[PDB]
Amino acid sequence: TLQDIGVSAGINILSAFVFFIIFAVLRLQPFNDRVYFSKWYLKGLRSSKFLNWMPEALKMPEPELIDHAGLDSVVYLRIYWLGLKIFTPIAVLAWAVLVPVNWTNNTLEMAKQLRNVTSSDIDKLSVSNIPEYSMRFWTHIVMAYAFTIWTCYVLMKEYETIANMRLQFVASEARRPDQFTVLVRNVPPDADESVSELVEHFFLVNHPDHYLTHQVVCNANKLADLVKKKKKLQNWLDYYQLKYARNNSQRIMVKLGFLGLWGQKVDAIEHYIAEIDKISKEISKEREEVVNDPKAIMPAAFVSFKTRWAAAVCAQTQQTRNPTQWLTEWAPEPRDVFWSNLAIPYVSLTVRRLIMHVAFFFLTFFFIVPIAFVQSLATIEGIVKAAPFLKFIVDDKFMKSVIQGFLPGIALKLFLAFLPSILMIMSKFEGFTSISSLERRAAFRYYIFNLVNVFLASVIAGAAFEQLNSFLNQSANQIPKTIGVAIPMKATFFITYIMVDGWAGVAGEILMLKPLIMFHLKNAFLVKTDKDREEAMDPGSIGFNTGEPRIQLYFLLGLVYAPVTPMLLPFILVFFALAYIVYRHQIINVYNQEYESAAAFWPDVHGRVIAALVISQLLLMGLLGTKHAALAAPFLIALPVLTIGFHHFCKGRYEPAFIRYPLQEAMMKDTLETAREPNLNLKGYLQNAYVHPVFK
Amino acid sequence: TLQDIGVSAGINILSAFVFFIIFAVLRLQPFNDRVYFSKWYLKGLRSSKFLNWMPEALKMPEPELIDHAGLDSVVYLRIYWLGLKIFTPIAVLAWAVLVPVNWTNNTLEMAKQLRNVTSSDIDKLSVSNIPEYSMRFWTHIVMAYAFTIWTCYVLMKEYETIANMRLQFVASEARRPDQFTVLVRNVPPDADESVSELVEHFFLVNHPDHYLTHQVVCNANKLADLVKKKKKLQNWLDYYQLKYARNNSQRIMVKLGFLGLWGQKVDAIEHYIAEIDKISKEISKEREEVVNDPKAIMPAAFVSFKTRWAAAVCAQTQQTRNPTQWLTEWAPEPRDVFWSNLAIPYVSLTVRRLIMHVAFFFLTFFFIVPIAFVQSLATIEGIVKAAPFLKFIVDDKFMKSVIQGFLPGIALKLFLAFLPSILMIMSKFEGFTSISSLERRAAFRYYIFNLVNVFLASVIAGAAFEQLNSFLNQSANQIPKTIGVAIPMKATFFITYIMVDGWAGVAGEILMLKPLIMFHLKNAFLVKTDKDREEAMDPGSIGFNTGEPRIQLYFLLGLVYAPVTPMLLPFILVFFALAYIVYRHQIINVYNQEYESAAAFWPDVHGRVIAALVISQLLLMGLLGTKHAALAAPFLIALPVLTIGFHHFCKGRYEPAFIRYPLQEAMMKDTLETAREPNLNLKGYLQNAYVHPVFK
Repeated sequence: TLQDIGVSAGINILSAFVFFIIFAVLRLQPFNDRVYFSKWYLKGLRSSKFLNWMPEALKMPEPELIDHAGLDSVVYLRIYWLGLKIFTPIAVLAWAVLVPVNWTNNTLEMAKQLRNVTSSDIDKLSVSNIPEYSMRFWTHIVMAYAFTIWTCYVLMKEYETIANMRLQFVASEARRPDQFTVLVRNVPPDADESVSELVEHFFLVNHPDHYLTHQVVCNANKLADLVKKKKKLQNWLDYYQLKYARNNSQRIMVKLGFLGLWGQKVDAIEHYIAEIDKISKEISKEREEVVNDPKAIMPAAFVSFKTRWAAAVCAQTQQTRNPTQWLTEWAPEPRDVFWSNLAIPYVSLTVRRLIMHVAFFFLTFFFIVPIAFVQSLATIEGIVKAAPFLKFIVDDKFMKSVIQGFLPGIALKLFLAFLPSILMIMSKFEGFTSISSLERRAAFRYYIFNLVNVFLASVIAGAAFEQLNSFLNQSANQIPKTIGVAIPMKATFFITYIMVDGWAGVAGEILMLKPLIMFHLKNAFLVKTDKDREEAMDPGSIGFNTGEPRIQLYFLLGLVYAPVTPMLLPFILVFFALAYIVYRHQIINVYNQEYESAAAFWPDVHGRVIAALVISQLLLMGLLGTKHAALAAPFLIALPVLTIGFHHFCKGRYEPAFIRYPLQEAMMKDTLETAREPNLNLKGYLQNAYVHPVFK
Repeated sequence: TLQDIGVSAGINILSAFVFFIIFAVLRLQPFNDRVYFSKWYLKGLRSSKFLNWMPEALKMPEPELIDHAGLDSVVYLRIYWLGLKIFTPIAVLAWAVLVPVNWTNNTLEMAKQLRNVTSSDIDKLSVSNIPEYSMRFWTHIVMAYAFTIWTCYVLMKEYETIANMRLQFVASEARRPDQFTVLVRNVPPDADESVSELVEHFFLVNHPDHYLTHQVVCNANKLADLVKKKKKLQNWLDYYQLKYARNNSQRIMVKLGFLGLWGQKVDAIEHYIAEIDKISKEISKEREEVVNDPKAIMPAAFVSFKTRWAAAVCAQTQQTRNPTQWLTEWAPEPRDVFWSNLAIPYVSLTVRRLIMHVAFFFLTFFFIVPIAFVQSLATIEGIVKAAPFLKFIVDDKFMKSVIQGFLPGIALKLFLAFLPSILMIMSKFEGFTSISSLERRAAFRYYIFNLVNVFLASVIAGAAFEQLNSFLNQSANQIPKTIGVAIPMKATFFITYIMVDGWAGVAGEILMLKPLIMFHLKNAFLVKTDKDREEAMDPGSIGFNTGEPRIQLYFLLGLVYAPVTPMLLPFILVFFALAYIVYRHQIINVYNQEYESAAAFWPDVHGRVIAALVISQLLLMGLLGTKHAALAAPFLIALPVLTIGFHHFCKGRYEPAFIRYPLQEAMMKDTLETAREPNLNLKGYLQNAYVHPVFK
């Protein structure tokens, strides 16, 4: 009810203020400049009331921000702004029109008098309030068309602006050695010639006058694992030496701290010294073997040309008679390629794709179960017909509203908090050879997941657990009506879920608890010997993976509920306006960027918004049609066609700026480079990149 | 009924035998060698019981046929063979299984006793015969899966074989000047530089070391029209001079032979002599003006490179920042480009696309009307409840069956006989700049048209006009059952339609009446002066436009009715086995080929067969579901997913051989050419092509 939303708003605003106060206090501390200003030491420009950080984070213009942080960060900020642009006028129009319309009714009370268990006043501002009638449903349909038109226009304008930004950025970039290089990965085996000889012959004969050099990928996964283990064991050793120096009384370091009660054979500094020497010997032996092994060379290569023109030509064109051989794609940066998945033969790729599709389905089901549970939480208020657990409900009227709002949101947030990592593991199990593609794949998976589970499963479970009494004894001809009327109650639930997750999670994100705590532990109980802890800044990326599917889900909710129940929108607007400021400040100060794709993900964002638009229209059509309307279905079937047509137009006219490289731009860039730097030696600058850093 | 099919079979087999006898008699005549052996004078290898032409037309192997006729002709023959491969085992299995199953029933007679107006025994071998039950519907579903699996396997194998044929053919071709040339058509205007200067600068700077020459298209449509009119008027003049020489008695040649009763001012040889001189003067003046006009040069060009490698690179890659500027596509042959549509600015292209989509919709409706009429023909046998026109029905029992079979087929064939030309006009109104693309677009339009109109409209109209009595007085809950049961009656109609159209039309096609009659009139009443009537051989192409959508419709029917009513199939098999022989003979002897696309249309054929497969499965699902079945819908919803998945696999793995040119093949071809012909002068051989032949 409205009181539930009000108390949840009060508690979450208090939580946000507390978070901001804590953040200000921590930021003023001088021994924390190392953490809250990470992209000032990594960039190398620094060494060492309470809302004032908000207006000043808005001072740096985008022209300077693009050079400061990158392009992906600025395009992410533009997603947050796109939310405001789409939804503020839809919010204004939908409120000022539908709120007068849905309020003016009296017959629902008699309809709710029979056995309905709906709320009192929060559903009054929704479609379910009114019965079937001409003028009002006509206004709803007109509003649906207007909402789609405005959303599509804004998507078109923003998609043009992002295309211009990408094309202007790429053409004035640095000289990263990913512009001259493509990743040829299916090199067919041959008996009398090795991989390197085949790549040399093929790319010297069938692509001549422009081939400079090539590097073949090596399966050094074992060496990388050994190096990682040695590093971790050195961390343990250094921590234990610090422990010994702090308390030089006893060397008791028994390892009884793992499962199975194991950990005998007391494990002082000597054991790690011996283990470090052993692992170093094994590392040296393995490095020698892998350098001197033929089977360690996978069928793939990193071929580099003399001009970006030739590289674009080789990347955009099929290379041989067989479309599953000599596959060429734009090579990622050296600091981008996910080296661990370059050892996957190009059959296990599809095998793993199928396997992890199956895994995703099973995950979807096994998390439907907790969606059912969380909807059986405090939204269970209507179940009181049986009343076998009235004990906690009857304890108080106040906290019952407090539980009613807060607990479902926290339960769902905690339940899905560790899902982004599961999806990242799933994404990099099937192999993508670039952190950028891994992040985009995981974002797509998390979008599918939260769409299905969160939206559909939460709506279905909430209907089945609230209107349960209203169809327990009824017939099969009443189920559709219940499904039609159930949506606004899940609207009042999504109000609290958005409130908690969006507002509180964003405030917590700016507070930056995890990196701060990790830095202090790694600073106190770890090395603390010299100025060589600059590796302790690990602020991570913007986290496209964890952050973009969330805003896509918020787009989906805001579009679905804008005509159906235009009270969801103001909370969405507040979330966008707050997340934009917070994430802009974090882009400016914290948050290094691991990879630079130059806004290559915006096709995915636009496609997801279009899909959310189509879903919104289809549910509106189903709702109105189930609501005993006649002309609703003929009208709301044109919109899922006009939207697909407009998306196809945008695809055809603006997506090429994102998915393929114009040759004229390549030649212009090459000409400018050659004119400015005449004595540049490409081969020297270019041969030693792509060498799988463990080989150094 | 079965008697209707039998009498139609008798009459159509007699018609086919009569056609074949006439064809043999005409072929033995020596003054017709000029027509029945056209691709022996055009190829330049000739100068000057009754079924024996069938086995001998099967003697030439495909390796020699590909060099003889081309590749498109051989791939068309392979479509006819693909029909046999898909449908013979489906026919055998469906008969030997379902015919025992659907025959064994007794309860339909009581069901048909109430008021049903279905036939006696021809629907007994169909789905509608049996009521809802487990084992039989289970067998039908198993057969649906088996049919789809076999069809998909055969499509995959054939699509691989055609890809290999195309790749082997292209890589051993002649030196047509379409391998070195692409068609750049959106050259942006500039004030101080003409089109040719812009093309020179852009393709010399942004695509250098490989640019040879270029030709800009000129808007010489007016000159072409004048030349065509002059040629036609010369034909009239020559005919009238022959008339005067045959009868040198009076020069009366009054032109009273057109509409409006006009044609005074008697019009002897002198008037055409004066008109010919006038049109020649106007032609010369227009040629001078168009050569000396700046506005006659459209923004497009035919740019030609030095190696096929560079041309493939330029054709397969986006050329500039703006994806609607400098569009590059593989240039067609000089004897392929439809010169009349090279004067369309690249905005009117989409405008015309929309306009002719509207025209296609209106044509579809205005031919639904004659579909309703033709179904209100002899299949009207059930309407006798009202009996206001029993006069022709009661005239005889024999001819009533004869009309019952024959007349619907002839009516539908005559009604749609002039539709291919309407669709060709529609296709070339929107502009495609190549006879090949025009033919493929018209074939696609004719597929959509005959699918919608013929299949759906004929089925709906036949249901509404036959089972009319069975739902005139019934309620709205009986309509779905009538729709479910109506299909096999349209099966017995499609039996006769296929019989007439396929068998009789193919026999008539081999008879070659129209070209023969045109040749004799053009030989007798026209020039007959010297050996310069070799232009009188106009055998036309294989007519992909008119012939491929027909077989696509036959695929659709054969797949839809194979599980539903497995009596349609044998007639389809006979049609395929006959059309293959006839069209193979015609490929060998008659039928020059205007354009050589090297089997570039097979993606369209495969896509159409997949669409027909999906339609077959969806109608089976709807039929069984309407037929009071429980587990039918869950099973027949997986097939429209497995088919799309398999089609996507074939797309991804075999379509590149058809839609883009591998660079290694280009370089190999260039190397072989350079090694064999070292002194070749490309510029001389290549600059004068693409000059819009009227300029000569």
